[PDB]
Amino acid sequence: KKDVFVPDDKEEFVKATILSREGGKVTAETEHGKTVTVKEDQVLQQNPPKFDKIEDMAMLTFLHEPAVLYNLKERYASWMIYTYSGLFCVTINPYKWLPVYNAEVVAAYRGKKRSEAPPHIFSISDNAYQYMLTDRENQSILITGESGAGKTVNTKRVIQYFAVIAAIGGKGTLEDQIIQANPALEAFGNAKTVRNDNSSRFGKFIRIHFGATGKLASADIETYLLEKSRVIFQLKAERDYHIFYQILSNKKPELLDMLLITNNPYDYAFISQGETTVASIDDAEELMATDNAFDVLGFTTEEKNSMYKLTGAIMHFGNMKFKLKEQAEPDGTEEADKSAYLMGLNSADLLKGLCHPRVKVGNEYVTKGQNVQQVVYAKGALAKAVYERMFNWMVTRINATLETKQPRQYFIGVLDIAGFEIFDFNSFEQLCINFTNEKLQQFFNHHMFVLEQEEYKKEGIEWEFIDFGMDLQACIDLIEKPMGIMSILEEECMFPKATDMTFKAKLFDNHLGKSSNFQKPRKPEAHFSLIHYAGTVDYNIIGWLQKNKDPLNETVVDLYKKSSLKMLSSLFANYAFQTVSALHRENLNKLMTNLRSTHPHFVRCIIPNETKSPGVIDNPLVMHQLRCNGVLEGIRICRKGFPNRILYGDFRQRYRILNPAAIPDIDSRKGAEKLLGSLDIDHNQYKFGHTKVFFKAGLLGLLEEMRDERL
Ligand SMILES: Nc1ncnc2c1ncn2[C@@H]1O[C@H](COP(=O)(O)OP(=O)(O)O)[C@@H](O)[C@H]1O
Ligand SMILES: CC(C)n1c(=O)cc(N[C@@H](C)c2ccccc2)[nH]c1=O
Ligand code: BEF
Ligand SMILES: [Mg+2]
Repeated sequence: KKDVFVPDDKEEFVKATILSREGGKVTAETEHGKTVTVKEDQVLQQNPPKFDKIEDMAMLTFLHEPAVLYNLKERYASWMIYTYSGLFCVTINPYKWLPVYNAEVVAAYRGKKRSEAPPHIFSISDNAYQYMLTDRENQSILITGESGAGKTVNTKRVIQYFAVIAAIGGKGTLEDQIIQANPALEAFGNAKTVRNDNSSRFGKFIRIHFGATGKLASADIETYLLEKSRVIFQLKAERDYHIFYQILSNKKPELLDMLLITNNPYDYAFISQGETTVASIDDAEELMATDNAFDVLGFTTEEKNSMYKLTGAIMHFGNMKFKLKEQAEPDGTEEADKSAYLMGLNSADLLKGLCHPRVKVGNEYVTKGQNVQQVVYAKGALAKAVYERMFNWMVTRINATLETKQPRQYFIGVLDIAGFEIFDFNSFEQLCINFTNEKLQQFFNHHMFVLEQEEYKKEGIEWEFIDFGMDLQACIDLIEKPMGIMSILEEECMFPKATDMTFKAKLFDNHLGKSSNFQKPRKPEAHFSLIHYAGTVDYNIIGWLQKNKDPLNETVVDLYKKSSLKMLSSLFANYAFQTVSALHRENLNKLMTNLRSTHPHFVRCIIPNETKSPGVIDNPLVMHQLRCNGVLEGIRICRKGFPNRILYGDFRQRYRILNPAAIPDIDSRKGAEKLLGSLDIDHNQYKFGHTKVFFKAGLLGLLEEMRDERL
């Protein structure tokens, strides 16, 4: 009828009222008072007022782009930040504290079925918990979104839910320790970028282990590729890792005296290239939270002091000056003395190793010369290696405490990756980050559209394959397959004559005008652009070969191994071959095969605007996120297909109480048929497969309401 949506240049779609029709064209008055003429096929129907702010968009009469965008916008305007989209959930960043995560709320969500409670991260957490115990299988909570969308907040809320549930049924309980793992990792692995004041600069997969009846038993954390480069480098509107500024806050004066540092971040080259303060962050308060987290995780005084000392030694390492008399020599030794003292090394030995590294000639050696540029590069590389290895030690140390030896049967794994991002300058680390996001989107596409339809086919369910246009194989292959971007980088690696420009020429010769997703770029200079699922990203390739090989001055690595500071010697103990991109690809492939053995639960976080503004929706930004995430198609397959299915044996066991008189039937399929036929249900909402009974969206929920009533 008259109530419609029409396309708009600024807001994507607006509400309108049809005034007239003629020659395949429609004349309509918009909500913003504009009288518009558009083609008939561009006109989409508004859902009835009874579907306003609906909790599950799979139940809408009209399913289209503005129906979804407006339903989400209307819910958001009422601070209802979660919405169901078929079997998965969508969430929109509120950018403000809401009273939706308290203990009375966690208690009320316990054991609630999806429909009898509003959409929430606690209900996603609870539903995964109910499938885990009923099916006896591992679960995964996969939280997607761009940098700043709310992945980390939603991850911390999943952890909070299970720890508070366990609280009802080192220097703290397991529950208290799982909660403290995030503050500790965040001080060292998170930082202020343009898109997020607390950007996660590493990915993580947290496994929460449970016993047979659901008691919280243990936890483990796996982290992925930390952005090492931030330790020594910052762009204009960004900060180094939180920890540097947390220490400098002077909230612990003993720390400043122990690290031989001043209170000013601008006195330290490595950490003051961009911004040093953030309005939303109290670094003094954050230092306390970090220090307390180490205590709760049972770190010793010696373990905490060593992490502090190494952080402080990295600060002094950046202040080491070199000059000429092409051979470099130290331009002072004060900063070198401070570093060596904190690192349990000899100052004069360290400077000698930096200016004159050795090249191995069998069981003999030849001294190599270093210009100032070579020394400052090597000094930067060592600082990054100390930091990343210290970060890895901390993860290992947290895992030792989280390991209880209490009984385990299943887990719920929560994945919180570094989000898709676009800066003014995008380097190797942005490619690594964006590639992970593309892979995570393809895992969603494969589960929702490929495996789903293949399941119907192998089960003998009458089905016509639907091409949903959700397939990222072309861009993924461009980055990861042989002769792709990383394969070319890896091959240009271990070529003594290779340079950034030979690497660039090989990229261009193989893919420019040949690979659809590879383009020439358009403000800092860029070398190539990549058409990712979430946008076109301009990449600068300077330093990628050195970043991928990751060479270290092995003369000073040897000194690290002989350090009187136990932590430093342990960090470089096993030091000895794979490139960082080859290891990243390997770890990513391993993650994806492991996730395939779990029941996934997708949570799609959406950033509402670019200005951290609470309650304001940037319509093209929100629509773009919904489009590249496959939200509409994900809902279509839930409406069109059979989202629920149960093995005949499990079906007759669980739903016999619904009508025991109907099955007083040896064969479970015969049993399932007669049981279902005897019930007051639409006998078209279910289909019989070879091994499972398939259900239309909503029938499982109804069967479950009916069972909860008989119990
Ligand atoms: N559901 C939420 N409730 C309140 N604030 C939130 C929520 N989600 C995100 N935020 C805010 O947005 C910021 C960025 O979110 P975050 O989880 O760090 O993003 P991501 O990990 O996806 O990059 C947070 O620091 C917080 O201020
Ligand atoms: C999402 C889907 C493939 N699915 C189901 O559609 C039903 C499952 N099991 C039944 C037995 C169940 C009923 C009520 C609560 C938990 C599990 N498992 C499933 O994984
Ligand atoms: F910046 Be968020 F951690 F993706
Ligand atoms: Mg994060």
